[PDB]
Amino acid sequence: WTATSGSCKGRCFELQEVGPPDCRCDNLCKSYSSCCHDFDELCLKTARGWECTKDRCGEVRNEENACHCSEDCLSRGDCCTNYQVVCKGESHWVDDDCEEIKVPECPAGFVRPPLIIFSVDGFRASYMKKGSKVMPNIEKLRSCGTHAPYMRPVYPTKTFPNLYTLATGLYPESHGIVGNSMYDPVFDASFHLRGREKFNHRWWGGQPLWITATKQGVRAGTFFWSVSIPHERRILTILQWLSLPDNERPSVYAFYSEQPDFSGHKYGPFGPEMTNPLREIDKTVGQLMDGLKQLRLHRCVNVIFVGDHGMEDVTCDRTEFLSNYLTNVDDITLVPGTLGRIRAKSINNSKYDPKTIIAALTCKKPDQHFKPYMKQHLPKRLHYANNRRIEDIHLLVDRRWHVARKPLDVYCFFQGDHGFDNKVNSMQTVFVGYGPTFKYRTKVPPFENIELYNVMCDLLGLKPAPNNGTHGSLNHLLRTNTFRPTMPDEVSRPNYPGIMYLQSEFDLGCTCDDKVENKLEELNKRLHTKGSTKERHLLYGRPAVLYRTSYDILYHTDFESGYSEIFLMPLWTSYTISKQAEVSSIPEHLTNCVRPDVRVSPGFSQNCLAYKNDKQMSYGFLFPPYLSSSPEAKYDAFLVTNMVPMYPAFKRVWAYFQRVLVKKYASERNGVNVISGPIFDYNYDGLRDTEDEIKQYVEGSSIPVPTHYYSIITSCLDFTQPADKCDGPLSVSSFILPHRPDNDESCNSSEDESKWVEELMKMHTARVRDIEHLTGLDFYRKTSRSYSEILTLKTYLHTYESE
Ligand SMILES: *[C@@H]1O[C@H](CO)[C@@H](O[C@@H]2O[C@H](CO)[C@@H](O[C@@H]3O[C@H](CO[C@H]4O[C@H](CO)[C@@H](O)[C@H](O[C@H]5O[C@H](CO)[C@@H](O)[C@H](O)[C@@H]5O[C@H]5O[C@H](CO)[C@@H](O)[C@H](O)[C@@H]5O)[C@@H]4O)[C@@H](O)[C@H](O[C@H]4O[C@H](CO)[C@@H](O)[C@H](O)[C@@H]4O[C@H]4O[C@H](CO)[C@@H](O)[C@H](O)[C@@H]4O)[C@@H]3O)[C@H](O)[C@H]2NC(C)=O)[C@H](O)[C@H]1NC(C)=O
Ligand SMILES: CC(=O)Nc1ccc(C(=O)CCc2ccc(C(F)(F)F)cc2)cc1N
Ligand SMILES: [Ca+2]
Ligand SMILES: [Cl-]
Ligand code: NA
Ligand SMILES: [Zn+2]
Repeated sequence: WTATSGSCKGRCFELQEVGPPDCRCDNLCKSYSSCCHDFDELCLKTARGWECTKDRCGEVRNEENACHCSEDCLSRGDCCTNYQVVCKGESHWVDDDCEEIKVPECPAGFVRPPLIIFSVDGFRASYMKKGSKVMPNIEKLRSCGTHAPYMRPVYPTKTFPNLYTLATGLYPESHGIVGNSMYDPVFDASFHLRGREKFNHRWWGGQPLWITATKQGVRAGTFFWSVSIPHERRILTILQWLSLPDNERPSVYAFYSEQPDFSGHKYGPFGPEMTNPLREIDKTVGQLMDGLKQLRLHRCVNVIFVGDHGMEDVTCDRTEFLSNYLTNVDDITLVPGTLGRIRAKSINNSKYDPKTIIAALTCKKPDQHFKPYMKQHLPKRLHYANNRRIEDIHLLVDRRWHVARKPLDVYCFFQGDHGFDNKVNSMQTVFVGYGPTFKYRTKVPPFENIELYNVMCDLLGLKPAPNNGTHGSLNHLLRTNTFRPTMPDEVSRPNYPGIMYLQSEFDLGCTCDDKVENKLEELNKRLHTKGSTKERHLLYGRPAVLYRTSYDILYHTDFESGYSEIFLMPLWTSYTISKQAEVSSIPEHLTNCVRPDVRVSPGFSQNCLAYKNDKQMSYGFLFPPYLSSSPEAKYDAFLVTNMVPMYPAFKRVWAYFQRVLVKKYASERNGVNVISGPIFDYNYDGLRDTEDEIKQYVEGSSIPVPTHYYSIITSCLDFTQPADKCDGPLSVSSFILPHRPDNDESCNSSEDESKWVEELMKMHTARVRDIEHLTGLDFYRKTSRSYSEILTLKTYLHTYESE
């Protein structure tokens, strides 16, 4: 119940929420059906529209008007935004030349430059270029401020998951808004775009920017706007708040436009109908900037123009139906559309089986436009698994397509949609920052929206709540207020074992034909085991181990490794392959060769008998024997300390990567440095497992089975310089491949590896930072580069999309 008989007089768009049943006048009272009786009359005036005209100039103040053109409007803070242009001969902001804002130029009583976040729904990245002719205000923000060619949203590329990621710096799996529709089995409650349940605070995790601000004494405008409040009124409200007394005035504000998304769904992303929505959003930007100029704030405020996600061409006829795959379609609930989430229709049905659902959905039709995954098998870059609201069964839908349960669900009302994989070009969205704290006429590389919360905190002088951004990775966007992080302290120092064991101390069940027999070369081989080639193969320093563990550094001619005595295998293996390097075979006499490592105790080694006895599990090597520098050095590659457990199906992937692709990358990139290793993430939280979280071992042994294998592949950004003699910035690409016992993910896997392996690897592209989380390692500790530049490098994702 709401006693709507109270009044909004002098309360329009009040910032503090008054508690039920007293009636509300805040900018979300509509959504709660709780506005006071006179809210429309008082707070949503429209009389005479939104623009001053010549005849209105110097008018007698009529309180009924939507905005004012009387002499008193400036001191009242309620002029129409074009008042100074029409009535006082001023220019529109957009018509002014841009002039660098070197320092904030703020009115007296302003403690800090305010931040205004101008958010646009469905604003695809390419609209910035493609629509530039009809968006002069936005184009000026873009050209004169700091801009990225695009900003990567989070998956699923839907509205609420992205706006809330922008507000919190968190992945959806951590903030809890994992889709526009959700079921939470613990609450036994459903969240929907339309309705009231979504306003319940229990859905919304983390700490959004307005709460961060408020807790730290920085006042916030109320970010959410009811759909029925026109954009002109949203802008006027912001400008009015900006005229409050110092002690009452917010420092952070948000605007939201439901365009161009609204029209994009109807007309497609480049529908001819799309020009008008773009013109109209630009007009709204113009109104804000004119309004700031009137208030003398246009060289004081930091403005962020940011989108949630893009828009793709999608029509009803491009729908896959689960009824064409599953016998038992009525026993499942599907969350449909540009992604699929499947769970049992009834928890009482004990004939429900995820394994049979997955199999019935796997590579069943030749042109199949979705792929099923258990959520833990989704690309780790999506970070889309560690939440009870995410169903175990996920369908990744091809761009341009929908999935639905049955044809009757689809009945064409639409031409655009979004939600697809966040690396898809059509899903990319926009970022521009303009103001004293942003750089002038600066283009920055694409970056992820999870990074922005940190920066918004920087812009406001706030300490960010713990989040998934990498603070300092976006320092290059900023003129001042940079955050100068220090590298994390190494927690575990390595041991550097020498030769401590005789061959006969080992009883590993391994054999090698290596007893094939010199003071010239013997001193030189001793040098290699002591680290004399380490500077060639470990180019950016040893990775730091950021947790408590026991491990050894092992040096070799061709590779260096950090060998874990706890996990019985390397945490990392580092090696450099020059452009000139030659690939060779594993010699016939060495096919099954495994060699005890006389630096490492039998008790801390793997054994070959475990692999013999495990009929599902084989092994591979982290440093590839194919890339040995010489016949003699090749023996090092067969050390038991370079061995890792691999399913035969996975070995197909790994062997092709090592035998074919590493060389190809070294040819293309002018040498590469490779760091490879295992990852254990059995609880799919994106974080390194402890020893007691491992669910699978090589049968009979304490050898833990990796859930994934990573590689970080680094070279010189200036590829005229070889990877091992690089003077400047680095270039990186990485992957986190799932360690799976089948290649069911790759529908073309019965073909030669040249037709499917690299495609798999591309899907599983990763940031170095993703690998850091998954391993507790910190990379690039010793470069000639600034730490902020290295943080940016660590957040880079190589996407393989066209331009
Ligand atoms: C992205 O960045 C984020 C933010 O930094 C990272 O997330 C953090 O990761 C930490 C490790 O997973 C995690 O720390 C745990 O916190 C537990 C207390 O959590 C509450 O308090 C915080 C602080 O205010 C709050 O933010 C939390 O909010 C979560 O839960 C509510 C629902 O109640 C949601 O509204 C919200 O969205 C969020 O959910 C998300 O996280 C939870 C896990 O916390 C998931 O379950 C969800 O799926 C969702 O993703 C909470 O309200 C604390 O209890 C934990 O302590 C256990 O483990 C430590 C190990 O040090 C040990 O000392 C203790 O013994 C303890 O174990 C006991 O409980 C076990 C579980 O029941 C039990 O098995 C044991 O036997 C013990 O009894 C732990 O410290 C931190 O909460 C989150 N923070 C957030 C905001 O998500 C994230 O890792 C980053 N991602 C990547 C890829 O880097
Ligand atoms: C069905 C429905 O309610 N759709 C809506 C969805 C969103 C909104 C908003 O007003 C969002 C405001 C906002 C701006 C910026 C951010 C930031 F900073 F994080 F980027 C976060 C939030 C309003 C409506 N009406
Ligand atoms: Ca884990
Ligand atoms: Cl959804
Ligand atoms: Na296959
Ligand atoms: Zn939409």
